[PDB]
Amino acid sequence: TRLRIAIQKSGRLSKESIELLSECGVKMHIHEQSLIAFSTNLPIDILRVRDDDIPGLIFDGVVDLGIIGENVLEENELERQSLGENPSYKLLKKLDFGYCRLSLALPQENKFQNLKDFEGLRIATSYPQLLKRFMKENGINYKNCTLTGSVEVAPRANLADAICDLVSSGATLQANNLKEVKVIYESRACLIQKENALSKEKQALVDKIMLRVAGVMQARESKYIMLHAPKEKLDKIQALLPGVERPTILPLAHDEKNVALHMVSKENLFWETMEALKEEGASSILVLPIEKMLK
Amino acid sequence: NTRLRIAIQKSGRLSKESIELLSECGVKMHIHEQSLIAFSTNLPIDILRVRDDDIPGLIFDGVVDLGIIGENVLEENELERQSLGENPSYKLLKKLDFGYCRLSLALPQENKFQNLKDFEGLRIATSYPQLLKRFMKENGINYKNCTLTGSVEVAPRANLADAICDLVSSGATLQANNLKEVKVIYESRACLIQKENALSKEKQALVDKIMLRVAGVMQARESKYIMLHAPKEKLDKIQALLPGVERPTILPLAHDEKNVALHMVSKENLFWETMEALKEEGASSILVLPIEKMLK
Amino acid sequence: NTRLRIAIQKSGRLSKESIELLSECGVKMHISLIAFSTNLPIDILRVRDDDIPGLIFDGVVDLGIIGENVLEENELERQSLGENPSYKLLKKLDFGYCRLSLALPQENKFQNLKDFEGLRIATSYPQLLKRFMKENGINYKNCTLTGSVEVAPRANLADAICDLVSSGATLQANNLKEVKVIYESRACLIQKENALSKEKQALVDKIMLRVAGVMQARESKYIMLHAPKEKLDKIQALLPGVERPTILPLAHDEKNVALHMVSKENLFWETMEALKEEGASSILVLPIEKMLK
Amino acid sequence: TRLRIAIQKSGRLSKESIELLSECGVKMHIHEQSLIAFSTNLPIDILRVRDDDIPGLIFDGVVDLGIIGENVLEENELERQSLGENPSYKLLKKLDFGYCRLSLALPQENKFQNLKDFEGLRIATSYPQLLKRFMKENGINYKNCTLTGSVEVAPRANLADAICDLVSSGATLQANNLKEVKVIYESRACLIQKENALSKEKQALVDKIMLRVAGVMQARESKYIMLHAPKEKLDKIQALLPGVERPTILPLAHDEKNVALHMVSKENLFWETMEALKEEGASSILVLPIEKMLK
Amino acid sequence: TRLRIAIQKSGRLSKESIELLSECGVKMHSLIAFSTNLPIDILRVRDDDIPGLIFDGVVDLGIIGENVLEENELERQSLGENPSYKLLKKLDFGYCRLSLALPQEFQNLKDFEGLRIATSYPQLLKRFMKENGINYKNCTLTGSVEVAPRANLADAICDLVSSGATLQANNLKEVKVIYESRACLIQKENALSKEKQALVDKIMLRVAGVMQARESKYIMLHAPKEKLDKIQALLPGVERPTILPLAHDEKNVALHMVSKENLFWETMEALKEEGASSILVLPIEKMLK
Amino acid sequence: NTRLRIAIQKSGRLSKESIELLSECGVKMHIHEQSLIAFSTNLPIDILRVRDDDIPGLIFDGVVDLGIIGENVLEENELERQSLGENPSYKLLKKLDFGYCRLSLALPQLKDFEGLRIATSYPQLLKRFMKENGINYKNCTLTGSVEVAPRANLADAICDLVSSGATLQANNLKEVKVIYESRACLIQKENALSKEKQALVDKIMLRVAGVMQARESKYIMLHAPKEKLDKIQALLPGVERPTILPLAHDEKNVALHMVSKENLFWETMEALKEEGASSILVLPIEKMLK
Ligand SMILES: Nc1ncnc2c1ncn2[C@@H]1O[C@H](COP(=O)(O)O)[C@@H](O)[C@H]1O
Ligand SMILES: Nc1ncnc2c1ncn2[C@@H]1O[C@H](COP(=O)(O)O)[C@@H](O)[C@H]1O
Ligand SMILES: Nc1ncnc2c1ncn2[C@@H]1O[C@H](COP(=O)(O)O)[C@@H](O)[C@H]1O
Ligand SMILES: Nc1ncnc2c1ncn2[C@@H]1O[C@H](COP(=O)(O)O)[C@@H](O)[C@H]1O
Ligand SMILES: Nc1ncnc2c1ncn2[C@@H]1O[C@H](COP(=O)(O)O)[C@@H](O)[C@H]1O
Ligand SMILES: Nc1ncnc2c1ncn2[C@@H]1O[C@H](COP(=O)(O)O)[C@@H](O)[C@H]1O
Ligand SMILES: N[C@@H](Cc1c[nH]c[nH+]1)C(=O)O
Ligand SMILES: N[C@@H](Cc1c[nH]c[nH+]1)C(=O)O
Ligand SMILES: N[C@@H](Cc1c[nH]c[nH+]1)C(=O)O
Ligand SMILES: N[C@@H](Cc1c[nH]c[nH+]1)C(=O)O
Ligand SMILES: N[C@@H](Cc1c[nH]c[nH+]1)C(=O)O
Ligand SMILES: N[C@@H](Cc1c[nH]c[nH+]1)C(=O)O
Ligand SMILES: [Mg+2]
Ligand SMILES: [Mg+2]
Ligand SMILES: [Mg+2]
Ligand SMILES: [Mg+2]
Ligand SMILES: [Mg+2]
Ligand SMILES: [Mg+2]
Ligand SMILES: [Mg+2]
Ligand SMILES: [Mg+2]
Ligand SMILES: [Mg+2]
Repeated sequence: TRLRIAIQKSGRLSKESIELLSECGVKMHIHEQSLIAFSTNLPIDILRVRDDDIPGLIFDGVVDLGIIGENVLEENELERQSLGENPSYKLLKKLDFGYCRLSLALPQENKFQNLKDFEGLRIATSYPQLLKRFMKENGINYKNCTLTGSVEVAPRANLADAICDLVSSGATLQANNLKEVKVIYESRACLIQKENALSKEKQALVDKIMLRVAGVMQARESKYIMLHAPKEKLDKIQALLPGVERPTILPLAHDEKNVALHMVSKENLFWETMEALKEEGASSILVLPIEKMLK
Repeated sequence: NTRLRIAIQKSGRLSKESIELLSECGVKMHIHEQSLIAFSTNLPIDILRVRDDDIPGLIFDGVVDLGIIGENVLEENELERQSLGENPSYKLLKKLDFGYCRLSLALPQENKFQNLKDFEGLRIATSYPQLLKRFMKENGINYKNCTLTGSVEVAPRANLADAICDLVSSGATLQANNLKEVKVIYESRACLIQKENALSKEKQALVDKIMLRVAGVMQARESKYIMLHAPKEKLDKIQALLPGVERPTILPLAHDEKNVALHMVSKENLFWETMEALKEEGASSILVLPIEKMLK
Repeated sequence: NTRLRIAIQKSGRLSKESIELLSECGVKMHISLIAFSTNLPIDILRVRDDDIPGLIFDGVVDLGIIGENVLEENELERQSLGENPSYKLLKKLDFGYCRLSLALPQENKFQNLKDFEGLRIATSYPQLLKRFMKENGINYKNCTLTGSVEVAPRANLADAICDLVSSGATLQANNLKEVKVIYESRACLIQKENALSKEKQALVDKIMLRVAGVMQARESKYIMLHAPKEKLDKIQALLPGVERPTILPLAHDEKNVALHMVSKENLFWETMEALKEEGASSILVLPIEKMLK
Repeated sequence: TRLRIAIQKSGRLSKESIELLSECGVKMHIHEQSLIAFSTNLPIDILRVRDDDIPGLIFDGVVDLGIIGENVLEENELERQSLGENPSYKLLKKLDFGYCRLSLALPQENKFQNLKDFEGLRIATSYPQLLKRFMKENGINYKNCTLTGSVEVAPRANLADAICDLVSSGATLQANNLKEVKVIYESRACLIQKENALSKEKQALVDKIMLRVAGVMQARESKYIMLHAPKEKLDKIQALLPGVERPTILPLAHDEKNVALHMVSKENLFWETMEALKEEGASSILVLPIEKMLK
Repeated sequence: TRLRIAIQKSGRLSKESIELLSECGVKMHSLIAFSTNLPIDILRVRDDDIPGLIFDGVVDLGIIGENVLEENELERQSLGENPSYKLLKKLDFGYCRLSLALPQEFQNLKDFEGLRIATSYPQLLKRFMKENGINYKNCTLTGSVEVAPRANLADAICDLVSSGATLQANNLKEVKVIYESRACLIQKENALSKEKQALVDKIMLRVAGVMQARESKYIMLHAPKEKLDKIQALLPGVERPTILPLAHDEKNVALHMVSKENLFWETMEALKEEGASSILVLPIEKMLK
Repeated sequence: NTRLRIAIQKSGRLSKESIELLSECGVKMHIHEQSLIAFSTNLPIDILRVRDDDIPGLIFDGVVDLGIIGENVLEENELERQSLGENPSYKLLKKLDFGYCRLSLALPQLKDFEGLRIATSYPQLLKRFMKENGINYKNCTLTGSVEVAPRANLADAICDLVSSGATLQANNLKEVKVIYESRACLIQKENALSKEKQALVDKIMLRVAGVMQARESKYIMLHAPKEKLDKIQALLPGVERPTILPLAHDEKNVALHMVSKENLFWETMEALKEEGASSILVLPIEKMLK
C-alpha cells in the first residue's frame, strides 16, 4: 500500500533520521510512544524500531527503506551469513551523521605494544560478529563477552579485561579510564532499501525523496555569502571566494564604483578567508543559510 | 489592565506553535515550564497560559484581549454557552496554519458501516459532546452520549461505548486501536481571536502591528527563495517552469556573458515537482533558501 | 592541556544560549560534564555558574561564559580574602540580561533606601549586596540563601530580598515589588590572565571573529522587494540598507526592479506600510546568521 | 464478565485507591501508561480514567464500582440534574483519604473579610455547580468564571476577583496571597456502585471486598501495644490503656511478679498516656502495626 | 574479594530483586553498587546478558527469569558450548507465560504453519515449533513485539504475557502457552571460596523465610473459652492456636493463629458466628518451619 | 511564628528519610514536589524545604526552630561563621540513624597531598584538617560533581563525601584518608522556645526515640518444648525475658515471644532449631520504649 521506512527508536541517530525525513518534505505528527506513524502529506509509513532489528526487516523485505548505522547493518549481515543465509539489500546513500569508530580499548594502566596484547583476554562488546571477524583475520585468540549496553564499565566491573565499542568524541572511554588502541571498523548512518523491486509508484517516491536527500547533504556545511567590494577588486575576491560556479555580480544604487558579490561557500572555508577578503576591500559581509543545494 | 493580554494553551503541540508564532511576531518572552503568567520583556504584552477548554470563555467574557485556540474548542464552547441561553461573541482575527485536525465518528474495524444510520442507538464516547450533539440532531440520529475527557480511543475496547467521535490528524491513533474513521463532522485549525468589546486605541494599535507580522508569517509558510544559474537563451523556458511571485530576478555572473543567475520565490513542493525539468533546460547550482515573512 | 578549555554553565537559559553560541561559532559537539568537540581541539566543561570565575582566576580553564553578576560577586569574595583575582574580558554578550534588585512585600511602604535600615535581607549575592549597602550607609542583616530567594519573606526568613529580575513575573508571583536596582548584568566571555600558547590564542582569535559576526547580525534581516524604478530614491530614503540598496533587473520588465537591503527587523516593520505606499510589492524577509563590517 | 472498577488516572487519590485495592487482596500490575488493567488473581478489571469522568460512567451503569472524591461526584450529579437527567448510584463507603474543603478565598487584605464581601464579584472555580448552589442558597449574586485548573492564579491573572477551590493544607492559598474565608463543601474519597443490580456473582465479590475495606478502615491509626508491668499494677495500667475490650495478660519466663500486657490503642491516645504508663511501672513498651481490625 | 550478584537493570523484576535483597539484610543505595553493610557487590545489567555472566563464572549469583536463562542456555548449546550453573531457588515473582498469539479473528497449532512469527525468544520458539513439527518464518524483534502484526512485520507473535492487558490492547488472542517462567536465583558452577559460600548460605536461609511468609498473617481474636474447638477447626494455626488469658476474665480468651490471608477472609464470618470478636490481622515478615 | 518551624533538605536521600521520620512521629503533611513551605494538617507545624547548605544559618540566626541536617554541613557552616567572627550556636537534640557518610581525601588510582590542588565542596572542613596535620595545599571550591575534577584537570585530588564508594570507583579514584564522619542530626535553635512549642518538641522527641530504638529490632515468636525454655532463653533472651504462652490442648510445648535485633536472630536461628524451636515468626516493631 504505502512506502514503509524503518528508523531507530532512540539515540541521536533517531533524532537526525526524523529531521532528515522532515527536510525531505515528509510531514508526520508523531507521539513520543507511537511506534507506527503515518505521514499526513505523503503515502509513507514510518516504523520506529530498535536499531538491531532494522537490518533483518530489510533483509526479509518486510519494510522498504531503513536508516541504520553501517556497523549495525554489517554486524547483522555477518550473523545471518554465519547461519548459512544470503542477506541482501541496496545501499542508497551513505549519510552525513551517525559517525563513529568501533575500537578495541584497554584500561589506561595496561601496557599496549601491539595486537598480541589482546591474546587470551576477555573482551566485552555489543558487536560480537564484527569483533570475531577482526580477531580471526589477525589470528588473535580471545574470550568473547557479549553485553548489550554499558560496555565501557566491563573492565572496572571485572566482567572483561578489555572492550570493543563505539567511539565518537572519546569522552566515554576517558570517563572510564580506557585508552582507544585499535580501530576495527568505521561507520556512519546509511539509507538502505530492500532487494526485491518495489512497485513503480513506490520506487518513484523513493526517487523523489533521494533527490531531496542529495539536496540536503550538498547544502549541509554551506552558506550563501554576500558582500560589497570595489569593481576593480572582482578578480582578487573571486580568487579567494570563488562560489560554486562563479560569483553573482549585482549593481548598487547610484554607485558605479562598487558592486555586491554573492558566492556559495563552505562556512569554515569562508571564515578562513574572511580577513583576506577585508584586506581586498570587502565590506558588509553577510552569511545566510542554504537549506538545499543541487549542483 | 495596562498591557495587552493574550491567552494561549498550556500544553500540546498547539501551545509550542503559539509561542513560536508570537516569537516570530517580535514578542520576546521567557516562559518557564511552570510560569502561568509571563510578561513580554520588549512589548507591553502579558501571556496567560491556560487549559485550552477555558480560553473561549475568557474571550467571551472579555477578561483577556486575544486568544489562540482550536476552532473545535472555540465552537464547542460557543455551543455550550448558547445552549444555556447566552450570546457569546468574539472577533475572528485569523485562521492560522497549524493545529489542523478532523473531528470524526469512528467504529471498531470489525463493525459493518453502510451509512450514518449504523450509529442509531449507539453509545458514542467523545470529548466534544456539543459538536457531536449538533451533528446527530441535524441528521436525526438517536444515540447515547458518553463524555470522556481523554483517551477517547480506548472507550470501545474498554466497553464504555460502541463508537467514538474524536480528533484525527494522521490517523495513527485510530489504527492503533483497531478503529475505522467513518464520517468527518468538523474540520479545525488554530485561530487567533479577540474579545468583542473595543480595546483602547493603544492596545488596538499593537494588535494591528502584530497582525501585519502574522500575515507575513502565514504568507511565507511553505515558500522558499530559489536561486539558480542558467544560459541566457533559456530564460523564457525557465520562467515558464518557475515564474516567481511576479517575475524572475535576473543577475549577472562574473566574466560571463552567456549565463545568468535567476531568482524566484516558489512554493517548495512546486519547486521539487519542476526541478528535473529545470535541469533539462540547463539550470545548475540550484539553491533553496528560507523565507521568514512575505508581504504581497 | 593539549586542547583549548572552555567552561560553561551546567544549567539555566544561560547554559542553552552558551551551547548555541559555540555551535554558531563552528564548534561541533554532542553534550556529560566534560565534552570534546569533534571538529576542533576544544574541550567544554559544564560546571555550576558560581564555580566558573574561580577556575578562570586560577588559570585552570582557558575561557568561560558567565554572568557579569556571578563574576563580580566572586571577584569581590576573593578580594575580601586578600587575593588579586584577574582575567581578560573578551566580550560582553547579548544574552543573560538581568537586574539584581532589592524588593519588598507589596504591602510594605517604600519611600527611601532608608526603609531597608535594619531589615533582614535574603540574597544569593551577599558580596554585591554588602558593597551596595556599605556605599549607601544602610545597616542590614544578611541572610544567604542559595535558591528560591523570592519565598524568604513569606517563609519569614527575611523582611526583604535582593535577587535577579528579568521579566518581573517571579516577583509578582510572590507579591513582591522591585524597589531599587543595584547591579545590571548580562553574559560575558572571559579568558584567564596567563598567556595562552600561540596555537590556543590563534583559535580564540578565530572564535572571536565569529562571535562578533553572530552579535552584529542579531535582529537584522535581509529584505527584498520589487518597486518601480522611478521610486528608487524614495524607497532608499525609507530603507537605506547597511550601505546602499542592491538593484536588480526583472525579467521582461523595464519599469520595475528588485531592491535588496539589510535592515534591523523592527525598523523594517515600522516602515513597511510607507514602502507599500511608495509602490513596493513582493516584500521578503530573510534571515542573516552573521554580519561583518 | 468481570467486575469493573473505575479509579482516578492521577493524583494522590489515584495512589491511595490502588493501595486500598491491593490491601483488599486485588493483585494487579498497572503500567504507567496502561488504561485498562486486569487483576491477575480475581475477576476484576480496573479502569484508570480522569476523575471528572468517573461519576458519569457510574451514573450510566457502564462500570460497576468507582472511587472518587465526593466533590467531583456531587458536582457531576448537579450538572446531570441540570440537564434533566436522574443520575443515581449507591454509596458503599466514605473512605479514609482524599480529604479537602471546597472554600471561597480572596486576596489577603489587612482587614477581616467575610461572605458578604463576595456580592457582585467574579469568582473563578472548577466546581461551578457546587458554587452556584451555595451562592443561591445564601442569596449572593456573583459572576461565574469556570477554569479547569490553576484556579489559585486567577486573581493575580486578573481573570476573577476571588476563587472557590479545594484546600487541604492551605499552602497553595498562602503561596498565592489568598485568604480562606468560607468553607462551602467538605469532601473525602468515596466508594460507589452503579444503581442497577449486579449479577449474584459480582455482588458477592463486592460484598467480600467491602468486608476487607471495613477491616482496613477500622485499623487505620490503631496499633498493637505490648508492655511489661508488675502484676500489682494491672488495674492502674488497664485504666490508662484499656484495649479494644480488655488487656491480654501473658506470663513471663521464671517471673511471678511481672506480666506482659497487650492492648490495641489508637496511636495518638497511646502517646498521650505513655508517660503515665511509665509512672505506673510499664517497661519495654512496643508499638506494632495492625493491618485490619474487625469488631 | 566480595560476593558478586547480577540483577536486572529495569522492569518489575529489577525492583522485586532489590526488595528481596533488602529483606535478606543487604543494605545498598549506578551500574555497580556496593552494599554498605555486607561484602557484596550488585551489578545491574540487561537481563539477556546475565546468564552468560553466570555461565562464564564472572559473577557469583544472578536473579533472572527462567525464560531468559533457558533462551541463553539454548543459544550457547546451539554454538557447541556446555553452559552450566546451580539453581538455588525458584522465586515467587516474575511470573509470565511465553505464548503464541494471533490477531483476534485458530483451531490448532497447524494454523501457525508457514506464518512469520515475531519474538524476542527465537531459541525457545524454535525448539517448540521443531518439537511440534510446525514450519514457520522467524522474525526477531528486541521489543514491542506486540505491534508486529499491526505493523505488518509478522502474522503472529510469541511473547510474554502476565495479565493479558497488552495482548488485548493490540487486538491479539493468546492461543498457546509454550513456556512458563518465574524469577530464579542462580549461582555459577565453579565452587566459591568458603567465605563467599558461607554468605550465600546465610542469604538463602533468609530467602526461605521471606518466601514462606508470603501471603501469611498473624491473626488475633477474642472468643469464649467454650468455643475454642469450633474456632480451632475453622482457623487451626500453623501448629495449634496460642491461648492467652484476658484481664479479670475467666469466660473468654485471646486466640492467636498464623493463617494465609485469603483463607482467613474466607472463614471470617464463620468465626464471628462462633463468637469471635476484636479480630486483628498483623503482618509476618519471615516464617521458618 | 504561631507554629513550630522545621527546616529539612529540599533533595537527596536525606530529604526522603527526613520526611519519613516526621511521618512516623505523627506529623501529617502533603509535600508536593514544588511546595517549599508545607503546613502539617494535624499539628501546628510548618515544614520548610531548603537547600542543605542554607539550613545551619537559619538555625544559627534563630529564624527556624528545628532542623534536620548532616553533621558535615552543620560543622562546615559553623566553621565558616566562626571564621567571620560570629559565635553560632544551637542545641543538638539527636544524632539520627541515616545520612551516614565519610568526608575523605581521594586521589587518582597523606604526605603526598603536599602542594596539591584539592577540589572540595567543604573547604572549611578540609582547611582545618590540613592545618592540623601541617600539610600545604591549594584549595579549589566546587559546588558539585567534585569527583570529576581530577579527570577535568581542575585539581590533583579531591575531598568529598563517600557512602558506598561507588562514585570514587566510577571515577578511578582511591579513598586515601577519612577526615570527617557524618550522619543526619536533629538540631534546635539556641534561644528558648515558647512553652507550647517546646512541649511539642518534647512530644516529637519521645517518638523519635521510639523509632530509633526499634530500628533493626523485630518481634520473634516460636514454639518450643517446655523443657527447652532455659536453653532457648539463653540463645534468645528478649529485651527483658521471654513471654511464655500456652498452646491449645498441649501441655508439652509453649509459644515463646522475644524482641531481638534481627541480625542477632539470624545468627542464632539454627541453634534455636537444634533446641527444638519451630514455626518461627519475625514480625515488625515500629517503636520501642525502655
Ligand atoms: N553511532 C552510534 N550508535 C550507537 N552508539 C553510539 C554511536 N556513537 C557513539 N555511541 C556511543 O555513545 C556514547 C558517546 O560516545 P563518545 O562521544 O565517544 O563518548 C558512547 O557510549 C558510545 O559508545
Ligand atoms: N488539535 C488537536 N487537539 C487536541 N488533540 C489532538 C489534536 N490533533 C490530534 N489530537 C489528538 O492526537 C491523536 C490523534 O492524532 P493522530 O494519531 O495523528 O490522528 C488523538 O489522541 C487526538 O485526540
Ligand atoms: N540571568 C539569570 N541568571 C540566573 N537566574 C535568573 C536570571 N534571570 C532571571 N533569573 C531568575 O529566573 C526567574 C525568572 O525571572 P523573571 O523573568 O524575573 O520571573 C527568577 O527566579 C530570577 O531570579
Ligand atoms: N482532593 C483533591 N482533589 C484535587 N485537588 C486537590 C485535592 N485536595 C487538594 N487539592 C489541590 O491540591 C493543591 C494542594 O492543596 P493544599 O494542601 O491546600 O496546598 C491545591 O491546588 C488544592 O486545590
Ligand atoms: N518477566 C518479564 N520480562 C519481560 N517482560 C515482561 C515480563 N512479564 C511481562 N512482561 C511484558 O510486560 C507487558 C505487560 O504484560 P501483561 O500484564 O500481559 O500486559 C507485556 O509487554 C509483557 O510482554
Ligand atoms: N549525606 C550526603 N550528602 C550529600 N551528598 C552525599 C551524601 N552521601 C553521599 N553523597 C554523595 O552521593 C554520591 C553517592 O555516594 P557513593 O554511595 O559513595 O557513591 C556521591 O557523589 C557522594 O558524594
Ligand atoms: N553565483 C554564486 C551564488 C549562486 C549559486 N547559485 C545561484 N547563485 C555561486 O556560484 O556560488
Ligand atoms: N523576482 C522574484 C524574486 C523576488 C520576490 N521579491 C523580491 N524578489 C519573484 O518575483 O519571485
Ligand atoms: N546592498 C544591501 C544588501 C547587502 C549588504 N551586503 C551585501 N548586500 C545593503 O547595503 O544593505
Ligand atoms: N486484648 C487486647 C488485644 C487484642 C484484641 N484482639 C486480640 N487481642 C485488646 O482488647 O485490645
Ligand atoms: N500458635 C499459633 C501462632 C504461632 C506460630 N508461631 C508462634 N506462634 C500457630 O500455630 O499458628
Ligand atoms: N517478653 C519479651 C517480648 C516483649 C517485650 N515487650 C513486651 N513483650 C521480651 O522481653 O523481649
Ligand atoms: Mg541481534
Ligand atoms: Mg468546558
Ligand atoms: Mg561561592
Ligand atoms: Mg530560583
Ligand atoms: Mg537576524
Ligand atoms: Mg465535566
Ligand atoms: Mg494545580
Ligand atoms: Mg542475547
Ligand atoms: Mg555556603
